[PDB]
Amino acid sequence: KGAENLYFQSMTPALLGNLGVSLALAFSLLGLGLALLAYLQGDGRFLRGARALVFPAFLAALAAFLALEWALLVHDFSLAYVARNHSTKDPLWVTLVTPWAALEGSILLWGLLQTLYTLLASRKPLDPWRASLVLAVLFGIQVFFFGVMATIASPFETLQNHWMMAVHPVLMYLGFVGLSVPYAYAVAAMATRRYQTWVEETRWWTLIAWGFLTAGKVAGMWWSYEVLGWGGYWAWDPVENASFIPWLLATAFLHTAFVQQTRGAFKTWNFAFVTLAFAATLLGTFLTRSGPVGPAFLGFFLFATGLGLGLLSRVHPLSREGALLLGAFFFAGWALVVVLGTFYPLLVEGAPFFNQVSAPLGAGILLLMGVGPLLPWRRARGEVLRNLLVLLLALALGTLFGLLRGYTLGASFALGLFLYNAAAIYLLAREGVLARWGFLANRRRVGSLVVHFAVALMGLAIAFSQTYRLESEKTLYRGEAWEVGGVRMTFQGVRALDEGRRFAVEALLKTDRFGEVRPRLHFYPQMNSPLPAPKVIYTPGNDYYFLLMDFDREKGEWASLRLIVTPLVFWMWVAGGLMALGTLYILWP
Ligand SMILES: CCCCCCCCCCCCCCCCCCCC(=O)O[C@H](COC(=O)CCCCCCCCCCCCCC)COP(=O)(O)OCCN
Ligand SMILES: CCCCCCCCCCCCCCCCCCCC(=O)O[C@H](COC(=O)CCCCCCCCCCCCCC)COP(=O)(O)OCCN
Ligand SMILES: CCCCCCCCCCCCCCCCCCCC(=O)O[C@H](COC(=O)CCCCCCCCCCCCCC)COP(=O)(O)OCCN
Ligand SMILES: CCCCCCCCCCCCCCCCCCCC(=O)O[C@H](COC(=O)CCCCCCCCCCCCCC)COP(=O)(O)OCCN
Ligand code: HEM
Ligand SMILES: CCCCCCCCCCCCO[C@@H]1O[C@H](CO)[C@@H](O[C@H]2O[C@H](CO)[C@@H](O)[C@H](O)[C@H]2O)[C@H](O)[C@H]1O
Ligand SMILES: CCCCCCCCCCCCO[C@@H]1O[C@H](CO)[C@@H](O[C@H]2O[C@H](CO)[C@@H](O)[C@H](O)[C@H]2O)[C@H](O)[C@H]1O
Repeated sequence: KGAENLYFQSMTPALLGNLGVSLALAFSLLGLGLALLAYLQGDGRFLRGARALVFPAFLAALAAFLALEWALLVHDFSLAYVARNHSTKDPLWVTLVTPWAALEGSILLWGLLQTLYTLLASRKPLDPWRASLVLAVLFGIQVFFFGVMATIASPFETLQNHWMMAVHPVLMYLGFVGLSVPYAYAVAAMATRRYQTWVEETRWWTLIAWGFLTAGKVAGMWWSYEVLGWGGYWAWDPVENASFIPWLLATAFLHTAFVQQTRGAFKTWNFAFVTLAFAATLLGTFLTRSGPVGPAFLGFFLFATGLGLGLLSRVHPLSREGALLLGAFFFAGWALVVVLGTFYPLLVEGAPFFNQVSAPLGAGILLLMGVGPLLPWRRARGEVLRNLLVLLLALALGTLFGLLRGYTLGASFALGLFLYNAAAIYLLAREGVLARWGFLANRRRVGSLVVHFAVALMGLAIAFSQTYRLESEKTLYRGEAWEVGGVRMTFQGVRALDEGRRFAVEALLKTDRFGEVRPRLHFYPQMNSPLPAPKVIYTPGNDYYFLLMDFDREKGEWASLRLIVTPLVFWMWVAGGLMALGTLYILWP
């Protein structure tokens, strides 16, 4: 005897993914080390090395993600993540969106999109001092994700019915990694002492990151109204408005970046806003719609904010700059009030607060958005071209045009604000196209105008739906109450339908002539979760309107109903569509 008998360890998805996250951690660790030596002692052979490791770090990250997709497709049940997330396992589209379903797979997809964005920024045309430092901080973020994926929270150990629970996560993860690369440049810029050049080289990641943020927030609104179906587009609970804080700051930052992009002004506020917006997007992406991983993310957040504002610490009035800076102050003040209100029950040792703070601040940004671009750059005082009458005229028109109907001073003043805003969009377009010719060539101005108008339409829609909504909860056998809000319904039974994993039950209703005839709102005894009854609502859109139909409890042989009535919520989503087809127009169609 005495001749050894070797075996392989057979190549699982498990050890492919383990070599994936470990090899990615190794590549990103030595990328952070070679980038830091490249800044400190100034040698070119280390800025070559950190730029050499961007492609292998992303490749090992892709190996780990494709190992998780591999395991989810081959129906290996030995790993903990797949055995706990193939308790919703069968269809093809949900097996490909299970690799970010719970926590560990989602931080794998998060670190993957980080590595992809670092790869796409690694071919930078950037001078080597802050090239070494952007690689240092971006490899640090990758090292945090794969460290927090490797020592804690590993995917490779041993629920619903809608697709937006797939695509609302990635929309923010993309958004975060977009706001990664300006922040990197900023923490580079304040250390490389070149304070203006950083934001005009990084501008498209800032716009695209904010576009992914705005599509995420509007998509979460639509999904919470129509598919999660608790009769509302917005929640002020500490999970939901925590994805409202980053979107606010990434908006203020977008406007300040544009100012210095065109003027070299507020580089101080730009550094502040990209640091605050980036760490905000971190803590918003960690705590979206869903132990000791929270401590690691809290330490990472503290590190990010402390680093950016520490390096900023070591380093006109009535104009378009003043209007944009006051608007960015309004955005930052709004995020400040939402954070200061969220922790105001925490730090002592509701929805009326947030609504009553949001309506004046929303009125202020909807006013400033109209008045700002109609101002010239760096003016002393508003004495010459006071065009502000006709805007005020439109403003005044809308208020009386609403006040001479039912509309309360909130709703009628919001009508005045939208009419003032469409007036400003026309005044901007008229004073733009008068140069004579295709104004559509100037993609920033015309796409921004479409985007500005789209928010204008949402301010009207939100104030009209917030003011004018009625809910009624009834219980009908073949009727108890029939007319609510313009159409009379009646009860016609329950059906049972089996489509799968969930059994569905029905309330079939009836309406006359052009009232929506025979509708069918839904309910699930959904077997997978602790036998709960969640609803999915049915809703007719109308020419002025949206009508939401709810089940509440379907009882044993008689059932209940809820019907809520809101105005202009469909026009809120046509405004969301207008924002999508405008921010795409800032890019190339
Ligand atoms: C010019 C600017 C350039 C700057 C670029 C540099 C960037 C560097 C990268 C930044 C990363 C920041 C990471 C800070 C987070 C640390 C937070 C610690 C978390 C923690 O202690 O968790 C506890 C222990 O868990 C545990 O059991 C241990 C968990 C440890 C997780 C750590 C994850 C590793 C992340 C990699 C960090 C980077 C390393 C540096 C190369 C909780 O549990 P408990 O004990 O309280 O339970 C209670 C029972 N009593
Ligand atoms: C319903 C599902 C929802 C899924 C949403 C998917 C989003 C659609 C993606 C469309 C684009 C995909 C194909 C185009 C490939 C383009 C890659 C290069 C992009 C690029 O070069 O842009 C740089 C910026 O990068 C950037 O700003 C970031 C580029 C990243 C593109 C978006 C990545 C999406 C990844 C999602 C994968 C899952 C989809 C699988 C079906 C330019 O910068 P610059 O240097 O020129 O600026 C200089 C300033 N002076
Ligand atoms: C699946 C759901 C996703 C919905 C998206 C709907 C539209 C899908 C297709 C988008 C195609 C847009 C054009 C893609 C071109 C990719 C090729 C790269 C070309 C390139 O590098 O040019 C850049 C354009 O930005 C870019 O690279 C554009 C990247 C494309 C992603 C942009 C979408 C994010 C914003 C819209 C939000 C809606 C998302 C809804 C989920 C920079 O320009 P430059 O070099 O000329 O700069 C200097 C001037 N000074
Ligand atoms: C200088 C030369 C002289 C010119 C003259 C100067 C005149 C200045 C005029 C400017 C005055 C600004 C006044 C703004 C008041 C807010 C009106 C809208 C409020 C509203 O929505 O209706 C409320 C009820 O809505 C509700 O119950 C829930 C509302 C939820 C908040 C609404 C969110 C709106 C956000 C809009 C989004 C904008 C786009 C964001 C990107 C009314 O109820 P109330 O009377 O009880 O209120 C009392 C709070 N103290
Ligand atoms: C605080 C009030 C606001 C003011 C004064 C304002 C002003 C401006 C200005 C001057 C521009 C440059 C193009 C132009 O001159 O039209 C611009 C661009 C833009 N704005 Fe606004 N804005 C405001 C609020 C908002 C809001 C609420 C949104 C969100 C819908 C928004 C989204 C955008 C976008 C996406 C661009 C294009 C930026 C680019 O990629 O170049 N702004 N804004
Ligand atoms: C482009 C992005 C811009 C986004 C702008 C949005 C900022 C302002 C947010 C306004 C919306 C807040 O609206 C919020 O809606 C929810 C859900 O409908 C309301 O919640 C409501 O739901 C229940 C449902 O039973 C009702 O019985 C109850 O009377 C009421 O509280 C909140 O009380 C209100 O605060
Ligand atoms: C010198 C003053 C200058 C300001 C000019 C104001 C113009 C005058 C506008 C008054 C017209 C509004 O008239 C009003 O209309 C509708 C029609 O049913 C009803 O509507 C009323 O209901 C609600 C009840 O909460 C009020 O909040 C609302 O503001 C009001 O419009 C009132 O019964 C009637 O008083």
